[PDB]
Amino acid sequence: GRCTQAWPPICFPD
Repeated sequence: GRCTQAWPPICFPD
């Protein structure tokens, strides 16, 4: 679910 607003494009599985 969690994710990064800025780069790099890092998105978590949650």
